[PDB]
Amino acid sequence: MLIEIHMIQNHSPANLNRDDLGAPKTCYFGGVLRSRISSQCIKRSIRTSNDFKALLGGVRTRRLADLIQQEAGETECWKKAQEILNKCGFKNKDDNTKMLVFMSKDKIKDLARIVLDNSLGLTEAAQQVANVIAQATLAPDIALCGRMLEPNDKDKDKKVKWSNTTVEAALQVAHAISTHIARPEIDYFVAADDVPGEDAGAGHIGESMFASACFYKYFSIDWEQLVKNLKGDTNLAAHTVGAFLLAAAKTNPSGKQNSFAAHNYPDGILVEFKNSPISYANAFVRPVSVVKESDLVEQSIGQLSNYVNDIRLGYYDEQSPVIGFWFSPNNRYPLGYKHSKLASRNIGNLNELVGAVLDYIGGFKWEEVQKSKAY
Amino acid sequence: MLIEIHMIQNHSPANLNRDDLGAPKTCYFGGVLRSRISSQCIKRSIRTSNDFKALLGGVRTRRLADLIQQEAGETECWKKAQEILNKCGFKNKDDNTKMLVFMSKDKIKDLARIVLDNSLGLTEAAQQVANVIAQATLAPDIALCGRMLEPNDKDKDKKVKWSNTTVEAALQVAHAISTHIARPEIDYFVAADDVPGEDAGAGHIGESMFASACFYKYFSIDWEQLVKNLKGDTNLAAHTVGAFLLAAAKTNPSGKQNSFAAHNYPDGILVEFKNSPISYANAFVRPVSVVKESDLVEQSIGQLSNYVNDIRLGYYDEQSPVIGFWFSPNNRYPLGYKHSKLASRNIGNLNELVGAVLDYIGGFKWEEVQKSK
Amino acid sequence: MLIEIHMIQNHSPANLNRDDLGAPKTCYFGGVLRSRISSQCIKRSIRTSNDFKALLGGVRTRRLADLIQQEAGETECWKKAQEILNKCGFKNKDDNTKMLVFMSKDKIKDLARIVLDNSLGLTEAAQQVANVIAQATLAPDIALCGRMLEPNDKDKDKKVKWSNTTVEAALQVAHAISTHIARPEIDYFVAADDVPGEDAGAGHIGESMFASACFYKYFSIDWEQLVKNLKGDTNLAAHTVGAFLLAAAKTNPSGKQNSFAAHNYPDGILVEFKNSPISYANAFVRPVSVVKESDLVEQSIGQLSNYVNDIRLGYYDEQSPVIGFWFSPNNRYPLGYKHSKLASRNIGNLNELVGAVLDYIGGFKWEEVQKSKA
Repeated sequence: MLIEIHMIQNHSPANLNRDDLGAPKTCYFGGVLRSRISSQCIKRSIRTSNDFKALLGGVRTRRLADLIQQEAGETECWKKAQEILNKCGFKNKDDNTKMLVFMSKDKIKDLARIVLDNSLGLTEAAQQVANVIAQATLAPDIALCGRMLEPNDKDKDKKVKWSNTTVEAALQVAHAISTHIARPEIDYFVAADDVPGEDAGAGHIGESMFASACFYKYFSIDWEQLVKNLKGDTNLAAHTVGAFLLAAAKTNPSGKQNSFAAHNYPDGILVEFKNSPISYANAFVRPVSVVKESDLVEQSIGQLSNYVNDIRLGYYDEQSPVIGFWFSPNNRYPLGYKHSKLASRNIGNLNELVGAVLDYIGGFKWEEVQKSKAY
Repeated sequence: MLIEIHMIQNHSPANLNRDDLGAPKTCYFGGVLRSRISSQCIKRSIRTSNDFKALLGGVRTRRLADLIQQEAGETECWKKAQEILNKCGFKNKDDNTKMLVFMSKDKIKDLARIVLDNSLGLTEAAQQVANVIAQATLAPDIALCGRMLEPNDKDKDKKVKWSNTTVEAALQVAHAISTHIARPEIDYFVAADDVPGEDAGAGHIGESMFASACFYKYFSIDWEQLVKNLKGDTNLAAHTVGAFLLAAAKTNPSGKQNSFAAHNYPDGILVEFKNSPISYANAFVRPVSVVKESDLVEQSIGQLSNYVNDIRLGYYDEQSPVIGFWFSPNNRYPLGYKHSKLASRNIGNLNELVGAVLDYIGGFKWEEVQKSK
Repeated sequence: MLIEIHMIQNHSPANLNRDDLGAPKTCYFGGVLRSRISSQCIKRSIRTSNDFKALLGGVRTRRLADLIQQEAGETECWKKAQEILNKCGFKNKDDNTKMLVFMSKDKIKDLARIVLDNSLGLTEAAQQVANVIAQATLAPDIALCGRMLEPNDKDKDKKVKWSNTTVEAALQVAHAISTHIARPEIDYFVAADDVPGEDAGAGHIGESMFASACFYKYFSIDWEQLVKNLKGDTNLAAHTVGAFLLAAAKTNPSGKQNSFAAHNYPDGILVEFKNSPISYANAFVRPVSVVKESDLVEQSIGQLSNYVNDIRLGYYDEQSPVIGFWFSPNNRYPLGYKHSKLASRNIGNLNELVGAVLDYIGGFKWEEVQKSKA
């Protein structure tokens, strides 16, 4: 079973993502220039969100020695921990490791205990550290995003063997493309010096780039793989799915948001359950041209509805029907009026939609999955 | 909890913001052109306003040497202060330090004056100046707009180390976007020679471009972040929030106002407190078209009311009810013609709105927070 | 502090302002078309007015050489003056100077003396002219409308220095916007040749444009900034404020007034003082529609009064009260007709209005301010 989240959301003039030169990210979809928000940016925004705070635990750092020292307390051993990691296969540059390590935060205590003892030697300590690190995949974010870890074989102890360090990713996120011709705008700014002086000019002259676009975002969650990655913790998987839905609905990339407060909520969310992943990005091969008698978001939702109906009637007509839930805020933008039956339900509340998804998944109340907390 | 201010404001034909070409700033929202005011323009108008004057601590200058020069001694500006600033990592070019330095106005300034004037030897005054600059952080405007500063490492000596200079901004300001399609108009002007000492000419002929629009404004002040940035001074943070709320309404951008006076106060302000920021800019993804039986402001407020009601009943109804206050001048424009009590209170005065906002902040009255600074 | 002037004027069918194509100026306010009179036209109408002639101590010119020659006398200093200006930072590549020097003061005799002084070098004479451009520091129109010139860098070698020239004007004038939907109309006219011919007779075919509108104007004078720009002299500032009020009350643009005489006077003037500028243009976001039992002027004034009441009751601060004077000819349109008095006092004649403004602003009177002849 796959959980497919299709989102149509319009943003205020902003620069959520940019490259080295500072311009908003762009893509060429359908032969025309579009506005792009990278999947990594949406993944980080969802991961570092209030709705996903409880299901954290995965830390991706090159400064593992600092964490080991902080957990161990006032016992020094930072240099010896760094050397243990060095023998394990993580060379340092100056003070941090040369490569990032993804690991559960609950095993920092195990690493600190393993480092702190004096009975263990150096090869044994490195082997134990590697064993602990490779087995720390219980965090929900590690389950969703995955992990790969290739230690430096050349700069590693000969008598240190690594177990399997990769975890399958249960979440697939596509780059957020725009539904129309994305035109960029240049903002001419100036920095003013408060001190009058004698120049009577400006502190700095520069060029800022921003763009506003209606974005189509696609998410895919593998329920069986998410359950397997958590070792059968079905309740934790349901909590992860619900909090992921709430986050993806309720948080935005934090890029230049102090000057571009683009905090717009999605105008329509389609949640569909199927055994194969289907992306409705081809609904917007034609860039949406705004007409006077309609609205850009309404036109995008109508095109999406037409493509969804075409896909349902031409690809998913079997003995197994596809059940999908359509969410709009207070049913502001429904699906196409020509069908009015594409979605199984038309929910007007985000919490109700989350509850419906959880109930359909395996039968799950939001309260009884939020109730799993440590205190 | 976040203090967010939504404003509907209609402006007279004016040029509040323009680019290097002189054209009023614009943007494409909803696929259609919109008149735009940059966020930094509103931020500086608030920062350089009379309601924010009591909390204006901070320079953001490239002439720190001139500020330190203000002592009686006049043999420490051109050589001494310039050398110490260069050794701190601030390159010099034409009696200015190239890049801006945001820093507290009075106290860290006279500390840097004391550091620069004799004693403590040489090659170490750069350390003291860097330490005082990187640690000030105590300013309502720095607490709101943030600070971010990396000195150039090529000129600075390797014996000087810089602490954390960046601070996290507690204020988010969105660009003001028109609720309708932009209508940029060209004004044709001439400049007339007073004395006819030659043939019957005119003088200078030019091009003036202006526009009139109804703007939707968005603000967001993080209360916990603002308190943290001010070293836990809750009274100073409350004063900052109240003064910002007053300024966002009572001051306008200071562009071509000598010829385009657009001193129109907003006809609708919506202040709601919430733990997550939501911007009601999608209320105007469909541009507002004026009908004969209404005006632009009322239609914009009605669309905003519809979007706000949709957000409230479509994103959270139980648990937190999202306390929100709606303000119009003498209740001139109600938030929609539907059933009332959509907002917690309807306030017809800006001072009572500030009082209610500060009361919800934790009960600090507007009278006694002015003594914080 | 700030002196705010709001007036409502109904104009007879005319073309007071026009663009390069001949059409009357228009603006899109509130989503609907409006008739517009540009702020610079109002500023010149006030500046070049009979009432504002005792303070016309300013001249904006490019032919400063002609003024220097006239002041000097029969002595020929035109070529020398143009050379001095060219090395001062006013280039001249043809028979026309491309810069509007707005010194405008009475200190042109000083410049003439510099040019005719046959004892100093041309570079230092240019420096003396340059550093006497800046210190005009006089004339009320400089204070109301400032300067910005900063010569050129393609000339004016670095051996010649310059001082600050900006004035930071103390007057803000808004564009006059109609309180209703603009109604642009077309006039059909011909040349009407004198001598008869065999045919009917038609000299030339053309189209003329005009409109009639009720205009709301906005003025704002910063008292402290106006005094600072004049380096004290509160009497001169009071005279300037009074003359500006009188001129704005009785002056109109001279655009096409020979054939479209529209010398109408305001139906009501609201003079109100506070510390921050307030514009009542949003009173007319909804255009004024014609009602059978009413007229355009009275409906416009009623809408203005409603918006002013809403603003006063919506932005009231106890420590800084906002008061104001309402004037209408012999109280033709009462502001507070029903039950209350929105304005502090209703004034029937303009002279007592200007007297109230003067004796509130500094306690001055309209009589003894005229003695400041120079």
